[PDB]
Amino acid sequence: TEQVMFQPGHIVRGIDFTEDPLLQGRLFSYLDTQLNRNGGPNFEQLPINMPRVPIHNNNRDGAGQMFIHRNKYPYTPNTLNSGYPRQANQNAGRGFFTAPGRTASGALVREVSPTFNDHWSQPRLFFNSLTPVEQQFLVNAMRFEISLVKSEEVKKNVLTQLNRVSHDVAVRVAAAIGLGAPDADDTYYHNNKTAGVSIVGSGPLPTIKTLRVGILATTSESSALDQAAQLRTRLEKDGLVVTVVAETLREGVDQTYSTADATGFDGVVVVDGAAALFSSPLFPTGRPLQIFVDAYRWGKPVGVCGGKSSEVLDAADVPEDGDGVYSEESVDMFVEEFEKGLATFRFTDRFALDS
Amino acid sequence: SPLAAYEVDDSTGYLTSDVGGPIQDQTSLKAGIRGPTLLEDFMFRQKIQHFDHERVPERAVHARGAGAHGTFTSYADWSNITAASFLNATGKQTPVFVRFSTTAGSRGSADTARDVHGFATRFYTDEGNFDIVGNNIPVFFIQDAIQFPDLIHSVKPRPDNEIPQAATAHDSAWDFFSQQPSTMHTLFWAMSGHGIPRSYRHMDGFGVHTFRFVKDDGSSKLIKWHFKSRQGKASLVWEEAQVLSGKNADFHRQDLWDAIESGNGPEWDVCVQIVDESQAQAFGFDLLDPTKIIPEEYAPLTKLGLLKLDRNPTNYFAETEQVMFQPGHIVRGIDFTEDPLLQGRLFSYLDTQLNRNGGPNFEQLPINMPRVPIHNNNRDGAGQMFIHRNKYPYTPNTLNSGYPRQANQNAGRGFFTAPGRTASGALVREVSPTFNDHWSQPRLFFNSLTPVEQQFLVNAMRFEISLVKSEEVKKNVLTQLNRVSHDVAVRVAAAIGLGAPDADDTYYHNNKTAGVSIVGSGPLPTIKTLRVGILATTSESSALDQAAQLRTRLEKDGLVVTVVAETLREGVDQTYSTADATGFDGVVVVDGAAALFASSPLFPTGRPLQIFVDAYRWGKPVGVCGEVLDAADVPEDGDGVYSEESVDMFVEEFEKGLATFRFTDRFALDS
Amino acid sequence: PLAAYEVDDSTGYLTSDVGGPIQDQTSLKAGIRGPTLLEDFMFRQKIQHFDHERVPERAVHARGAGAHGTFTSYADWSNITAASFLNATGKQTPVFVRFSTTAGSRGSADTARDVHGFATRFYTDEGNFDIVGNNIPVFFIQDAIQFPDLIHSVKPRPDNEIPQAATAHDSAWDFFSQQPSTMHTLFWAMSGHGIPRSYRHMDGFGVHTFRFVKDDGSSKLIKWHFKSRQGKASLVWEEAQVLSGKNADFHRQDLWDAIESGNGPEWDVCVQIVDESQAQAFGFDLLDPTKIIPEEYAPLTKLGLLKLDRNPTNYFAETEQVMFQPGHIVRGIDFTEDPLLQGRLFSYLDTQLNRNGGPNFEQLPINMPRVPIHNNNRDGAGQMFIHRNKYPYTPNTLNSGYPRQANQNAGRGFFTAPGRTASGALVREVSPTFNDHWSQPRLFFNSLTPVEQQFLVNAMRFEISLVKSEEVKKNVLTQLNRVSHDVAVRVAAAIGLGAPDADDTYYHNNKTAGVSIVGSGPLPTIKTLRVGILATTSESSALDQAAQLRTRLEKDGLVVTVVAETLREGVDQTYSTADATGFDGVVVVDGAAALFSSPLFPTGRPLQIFVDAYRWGKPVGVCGGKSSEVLDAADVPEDGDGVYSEESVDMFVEEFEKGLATFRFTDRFALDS
Ligand code: HDD
Ligand code: HDD
Ligand SMILES: [Ca+2]
Ligand SMILES: [Ca+2]
Ligand SMILES: [Ca+2]
Ligand SMILES: [Ca+2]
Ligand SMILES: [Ca+2]
Ligand SMILES: [Ca+2]
Repeated sequence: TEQVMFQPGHIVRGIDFTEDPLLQGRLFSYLDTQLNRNGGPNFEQLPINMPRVPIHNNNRDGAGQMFIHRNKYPYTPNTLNSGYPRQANQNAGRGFFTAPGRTASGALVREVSPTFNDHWSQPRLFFNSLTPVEQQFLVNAMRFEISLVKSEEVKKNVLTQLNRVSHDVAVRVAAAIGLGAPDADDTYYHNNKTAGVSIVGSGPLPTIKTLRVGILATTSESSALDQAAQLRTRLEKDGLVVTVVAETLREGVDQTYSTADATGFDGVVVVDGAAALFSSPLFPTGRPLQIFVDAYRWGKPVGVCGGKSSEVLDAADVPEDGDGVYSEESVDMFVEEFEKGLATFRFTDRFALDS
Repeated sequence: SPLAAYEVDDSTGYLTSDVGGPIQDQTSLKAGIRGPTLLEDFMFRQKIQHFDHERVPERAVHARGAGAHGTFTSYADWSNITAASFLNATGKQTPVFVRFSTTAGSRGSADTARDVHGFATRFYTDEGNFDIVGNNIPVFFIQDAIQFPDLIHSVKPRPDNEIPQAATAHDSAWDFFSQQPSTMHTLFWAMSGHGIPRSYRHMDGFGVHTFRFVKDDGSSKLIKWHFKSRQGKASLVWEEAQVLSGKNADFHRQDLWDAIESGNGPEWDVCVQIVDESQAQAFGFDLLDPTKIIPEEYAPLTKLGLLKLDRNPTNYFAETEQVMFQPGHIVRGIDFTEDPLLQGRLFSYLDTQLNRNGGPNFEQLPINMPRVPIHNNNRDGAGQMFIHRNKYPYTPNTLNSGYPRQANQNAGRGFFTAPGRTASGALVREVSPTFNDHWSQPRLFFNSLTPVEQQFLVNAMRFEISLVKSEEVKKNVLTQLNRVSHDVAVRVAAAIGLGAPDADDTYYHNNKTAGVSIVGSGPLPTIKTLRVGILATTSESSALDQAAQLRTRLEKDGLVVTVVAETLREGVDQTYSTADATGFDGVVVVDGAAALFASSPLFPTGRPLQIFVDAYRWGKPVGVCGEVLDAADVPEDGDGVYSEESVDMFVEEFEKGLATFRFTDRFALDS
Repeated sequence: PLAAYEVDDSTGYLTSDVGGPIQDQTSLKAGIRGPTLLEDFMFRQKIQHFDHERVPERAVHARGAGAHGTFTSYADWSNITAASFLNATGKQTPVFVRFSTTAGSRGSADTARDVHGFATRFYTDEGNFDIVGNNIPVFFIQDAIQFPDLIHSVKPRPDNEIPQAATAHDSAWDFFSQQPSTMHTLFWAMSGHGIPRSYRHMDGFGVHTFRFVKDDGSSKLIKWHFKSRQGKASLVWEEAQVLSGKNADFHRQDLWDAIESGNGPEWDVCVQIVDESQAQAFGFDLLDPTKIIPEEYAPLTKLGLLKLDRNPTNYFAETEQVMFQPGHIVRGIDFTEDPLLQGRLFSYLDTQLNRNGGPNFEQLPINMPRVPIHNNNRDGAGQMFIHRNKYPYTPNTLNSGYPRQANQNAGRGFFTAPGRTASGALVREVSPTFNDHWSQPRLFFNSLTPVEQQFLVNAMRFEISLVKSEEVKKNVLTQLNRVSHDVAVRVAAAIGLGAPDADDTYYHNNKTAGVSIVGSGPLPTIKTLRVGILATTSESSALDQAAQLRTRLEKDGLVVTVVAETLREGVDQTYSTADATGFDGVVVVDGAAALFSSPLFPTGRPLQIFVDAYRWGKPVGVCGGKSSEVLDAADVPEDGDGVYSEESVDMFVEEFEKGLATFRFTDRFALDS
């Protein structure tokens, strides 16, 4: 991993570049920068960088040279090595070749093409294509970052640009930073949308295998560990990664509350045998409940398995009828419902919207 | 062998990038047929980036040198004197790589500079790589490694103008020698024919330092390494070496390359002098002092095994340029001594490879790899070529079951420090008083040379010191030379028009030692590979006839024969224009060519005669086969001058001349 | 000039690099005969430094030497270029120049046969401007992508790394014969231009066509020619070979000494100027770096004077570390679409990463500009600057928009010539306008004198006779034959092959001025030329004669060496260290006639110095009146051109100095019939 040295210049017959001026300059950078990383010119000889076919060329020497070349006439044209290696091109040896229809014409210029000039219509196309809660998240990310910018001039300049994409975005961001948005400039505004760029609107996940389920349990109650064990069996059958959490480790418990956090799980289930937990020298005050509350606040499916849910759900201020909130006595029924919630992935109804 | 696995064959196939994509590399990609080159031309940039980065720093010393592969074969099971595995059975073979070199010149400097020469040998043993990084001279200039940059700055070019290349013939070098009297012993060696050996194959190798051989029972003895040439000892003469430097800067590397290709790979007996620990100061000097030899009269040589070089490298850069020797590459059964020069070398050779390689994984280069598995917790670093499977690379561990396990005297055939070694006393930056005699051994050496050999050494000093500008440095030089020998100080002073200081007999003596003289070492034990230049003409069918008959008689005896004429044709190897006496160990004129020795657009005026005269002047066997001796002012009754009409009689005499190698009666001596 | 970076060590106690006073002569040991301690930081810092002194040699032109100087403009050149260093009569700009061979490594000999570098940095008031040129005005190849092929072929064979600093081997001649573009440069390299007498006696050429660009945007096509004020002069091959052994440092020593003696070398910096419309008007393509513009079509314009007059203080820091780039360009100059130049622009920025080990190589003193730097380049290994601006991005408001963009209309920016265009397909194809590889090599050959043509034939005979492959030798003859049938026959004769039948497609009888060395007339100055006076200590009168001659010769700025058997007052060198390659002329004092055996020098040495000097074409003579003993022993005719015999010291010197200006007496060399 550390030594792999990628290059867009690693191209093969059948593919070619275009005159995108960002691409064009990348071709230079990635060959040059490996000299810095490797400290020498033979970086293509590192195992991870070697090809899976023979190499025939007249590159020689350099620090770290791992090959012993037999050909003592490494120049072209030669007769003393019978003209080998042979030149490869479109018509011989499956050579790389530049697409032969490509041309250039005109002055040699350090000028930007005016065809590149619209910087704002596509940002607006993207923004239009997000769902309402998704738009809020994006606005909230800009509110977070721009609020940390100390320069009032920079913040003003940021609103001028945002406003060219969307007046509404500029207004909503402006609100968090106590500035006024500039007046609407509609040159690049439009209502068009495009498919396939929204995350929130891309539907339930097509698989839940590998998703993480934290089962919050206790060692106080033999019944809580038995519930956790039955739940584990039923959930592992479906390829979910189960972590049972309790105050201390023992057979069948994976993690202590001291080390557990909601960020470690895609869904959180409390076994009702553990209801009393929801102070110890064994974990920070309020840790078990905090894991559940965090999971709920962040949009994750959450539930209580065993039949008695109101004590846990009330302590967490989580409504029993909420979408992505589950309560069943039946392990089988619980898992069926909960797995739908894992595919939904995020319950976006739990997030406030600008009015 | 790690080397075979890394060989790359390019005798067939289409050109590819370094990642296997077929490409071309002859024309840049351009915007139009007369347009500017495009940045998107990855074929151009990958090829030119490689070229731009081909060079690595040359070695800080011994930058000029050449290498070969071979084998070392043990003569015996040496368990009685060392635990070393490569020496533990009669007939045991270990692959070797040797690099020979000069010391001061940069990597493109001439082979035939006057200098100390390196002789570095790696044994790829079955218990790890073992290097003996030696020189052709058994003693070194300085007594403490911390002084190495002082010595080297002083002999390398002056740092304002970088003049002169590959030469001690300048003020700074003689200033250092004259201020630092430890230098005298090596200076005397370097000013003798040992400074200008005939080839890498005609010199010995020495470890220089006292080392230890350590047995499995923990006991130790003190040793010196001496690699003894089976080709014999031979030198150039200085005027010849100077011309050779210009005519063929590659003379020694070519000589070695050719000897191997012709099935005449050079051989050395690897030997040691072995003495007891109790004898560290028994011989009148301290065995920790790298400026002293053990005279062979006090400790004879034991022959351990045969070193033979018999395969040239495939890629000089990959193998010769990249080989990274270290005296730290040591194996169980060998230990260090407290020689302060050796002690500091241990640090320098591990560090300097970082400069050369540009990263820490230099031991992974094929030429540096061992021939046994590597098990350790060294990780990462630029240019990491391994993928380690052990994800717990720390000791002590349980998560990898405690592997790799520690090796030591009693486990895993570990290296161990000789357990009889101790240290005692204050922590000091002081020189031992036992190191103080800087002059008796230089005198011993000088006493052991033949009279004309002594004359050559005097003349080398006369040559160099006459090029020192500073009158003060020259006077300081004579002061030191005088402490070795009043006669040397007098004779050198005569050349520079200064007066030698009065005799100071503190360190004068008349003792001699065997095995250090080149001239005195007798005729060469073999003449195979030696070079005979036959000077012929195309203007005579007789001349090319006589040449061809000689060629048959000389070639079946293993000699390398070059027939020289005005222009090339069948049977002619070299034109007069490219020929020079430095190219031959003996020169023969066929009498059918006599008119050439009396102008041509095909070679410089007087070239044929000059070859013959130079060869004579430089002491080589010379002869006419069939006025040539008159034209050359060469006495027909001179030793090593041959004149016969019989082809077989000429060759028999001439080949005795080749064994004698140099006819030293042709050189004037001081009265 | 770089005074600000100098470190003086003429006084003081030894310190570490962090200024702690220390010693550095004895290691710290556990006991007087004990092992060395790891805690000895004095030892480790000194040895670590030494262990890391070396840097990679340049990939080409590794062997070279440099000096500082000044360029002075002769006019305000505003009417043809916006270049600031050229904008006023007498305007001065500091320079640094490095001269070099091309193929050999560090330590190889100065007097190898090779193309030579002549790289000049102008530290101008609008940025560093480098002209990275050679002593030969044409290059071997037509596209930069071929450079590694050319260089691999001429450098040592990569199995054994033989031979050093030489094109005399199979691979080089294989390449030349398979790549016929190489013919023009090859003919230059095989002439005396491959073995110049010194860096001061050769010219410098930019090789490529460049552009001069006026402030109004208009451009003209130019070629740079730096014309030596010392004259042109070469060695003879046989002399070059001996000198390579006797003094590998000959060119660097010559330059160093000329500067120290107040004889710093000079060149007129010139250009040929032509219109954009004349790119294909001269019967070849100006984008083709294998072609010259004959001076009969475009005369030289003298822009200013380049004089080198100060030697470096530290060779490594200054000469070894100087990192030239043709991308060091200034407003008023632009590139052309020469495909060899085009690729160079990439190579010289990249290769300094290898040499320097990191990206801040422009910070080394020798590479720094003499104006302020304002940019957003940051960090990198060895960063010496402490940048104040904490907003190094454009566009910014937080640093008020600085640094400001510079361009044609603001801030005296560099700008690409605005009349330049490109058209057509993206192609890896060679222009057919580049296809004539042979007519200009013939033009060059035709322009040499007869003995000069012989010398070039003899260089080829020498090198090609060392090529082992009979297929390569035949292919070589094929190519030489396309330039000249006569060249091919004469070369063939030495290698015992037959030349192929004449192929007259490219044959012609045109000549051009200014390329011949032999034909360039006597040297305009003899200052710095070397005269060896061969004398003896046997006769106090020979020393007297030598002293008199010295006084008379030194008065005219010649460097005089008196040689005798042994050193004493008045004697500079002994016979043992003397050689004819050390002198431009040789005089024997007639009191020393007897020397023409000793333990003090090799047999025949005094005579050999004289005979060598004669056979290599140098002025030689005997001063005093008794000359026949010496001249007869040397087989030198008393009536020979360049052979002097006079009793009168004054008269001897007058005649001898005319001979030093003639420099070489070419009538001593045999010619093919
Ligand atoms: C403390 C510094 C120091 C000292 C005192 C010595 N050397 Fe050393 N030597 C080096 C520091 C060094 C080095 C800088 O580390 C080199 C440069 C390249 C390398 O691998 O190590 C080296 C290279 C080197 C080579 C070249 C190996 C090769 O061919 O690649 C030989 C033969 C020697 N040395 C031999 C000796 C001998 C016989 C010494 C005295 C007994 C000696 N050196 C003292
Ligand atoms: C595309 C590769 C390439 C090509 C086609 C050339 N060169 Fe170059 N040259 C280099 C790649 C290079 C280099 C590898 O980048 C060097 C090595 C060290 C350096 O700084 O640049 C260099 C060094 C170098 C030096 C040494 C500068 C110094 O003293 O430090 C000179 C004088 C030249 N070159 C001159 C030329 C001329 C007159 C050329 C043809 C017109 C030429 N080069 C073509
Ligand atoms: Ca000096
Ligand atoms: Ca000798
Ligand atoms: Ca590095
Ligand atoms: Ca070759
Ligand atoms: Ca000439
Ligand atoms: Ca521009």
